[PDB]
Amino acid sequence: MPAYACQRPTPLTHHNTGLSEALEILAEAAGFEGSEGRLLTFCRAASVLKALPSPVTTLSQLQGLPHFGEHSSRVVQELLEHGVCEEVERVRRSERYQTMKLFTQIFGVGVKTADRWYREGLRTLDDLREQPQKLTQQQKAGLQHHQDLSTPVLRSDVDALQQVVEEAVGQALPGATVTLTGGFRRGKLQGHDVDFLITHPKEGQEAGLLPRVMCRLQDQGLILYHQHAFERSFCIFRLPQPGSWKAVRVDLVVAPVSQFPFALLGWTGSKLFQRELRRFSRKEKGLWLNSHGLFDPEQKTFFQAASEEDIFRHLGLEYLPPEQRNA
DNA sequence: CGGCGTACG
DNA sequence: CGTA
DNA sequence: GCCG
Ligand SMILES: Nc1ncnc2c1ncn2[C@H]1C[C@H](O)[C@@H](COP(=O)(O)NP(=O)(O)OP(=O)(O)O)O1
Ligand SMILES: [Cl-]
Ligand SMILES: [Cl-]
Ligand SMILES: [Mg+2]
Ligand SMILES: [Mg+2]
Ligand code: NA
Repeated sequence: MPAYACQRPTPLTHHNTGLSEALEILAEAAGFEGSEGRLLTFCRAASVLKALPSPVTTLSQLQGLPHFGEHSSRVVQELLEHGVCEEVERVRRSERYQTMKLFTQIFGVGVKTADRWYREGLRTLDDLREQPQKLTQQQKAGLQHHQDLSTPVLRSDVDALQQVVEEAVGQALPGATVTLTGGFRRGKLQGHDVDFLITHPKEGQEAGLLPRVMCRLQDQGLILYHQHAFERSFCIFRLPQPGSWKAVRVDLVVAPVSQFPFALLGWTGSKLFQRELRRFSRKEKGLWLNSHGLFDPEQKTFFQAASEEDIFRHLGLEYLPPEQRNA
């Protein structure tokens, strides 16, 4: 088992679901406390189990696995022995965990805002609604739409949204294309949002595109919320439903075609897969990776890529299709 | 011990 | 600060 | 919390 998640296939469904979910509770709780190092270790240990070919049944099967030391091994041991890990269950029922989870789930609220509200004594969404002077416009929209945004987006919803986006994109710039990214491209059947990447085959023609797209979607009455020159848009869309509609989060990103492979790779995720890939690039290969390119800081040159396959090759990694990037 | 991804709105 |  |  290699030490970086980008060195191994990770399928969406696997053989250690309960164990990985427990470790991910501890990771999440570490994040709520600002302990990014412990969050990473617990996330990485969970991802190792996702990559295994069969269930862990005995503690000895953790020997030699990367990111399993005393703490993660004890969590697994308790689950194998008793079906429950007391530390995990204490986190789950804690007022701190439940409230930080509730607040950070709001669009416009991160850990730092949630923690301040927590320290001020706030505990429920209605506590927040009562004191709207303390809310940004973004947070007001996130709170108004919270119930709909808590409902999974279905793969069956995505095709209708993509057609609507393509219509607006085609008027804004004929020839421009829309690619489905994020978790749906990794094979997820549900999501928290829909992520789309937009480009044009003629380098430079995509400049200034996203404002043109957004004002056309707004004119069609489809935009319940957006922040408005820009290249990323974090929107709330009106999605038709039988006899009604529901609010859905949609992310739009524009990239020039020269950067499209890097943007596709970055926006297809998973989040941990990309952090691990960028960590691998820099620490193992001395190259700096982001959603725009891959930089050699010694030659001061950028690596041209025409495909995701090119990028894996330039990093010395076996290619992984999106379905195997579910770290 | 230092390091832990890297951007844009 | 928020967001991907 | 774990790796190197
Ligand atoms: N902090 C981060 N660092 C690096 N890449 C990140 C990132 N956050 C997101 N990405 C990249 C990788 C992510 O896969 C992609 C989309 O971000 P989401 O839409 O927040 N997450 P997904 O679509 O995977 O699942 P779902 O929406 O169902 O929760 O952007
Ligand atoms: Cl930490
Ligand atoms: Cl980036
Ligand atoms: Mg998504
Ligand atoms: Mg998104
Ligand atoms: Na949030």
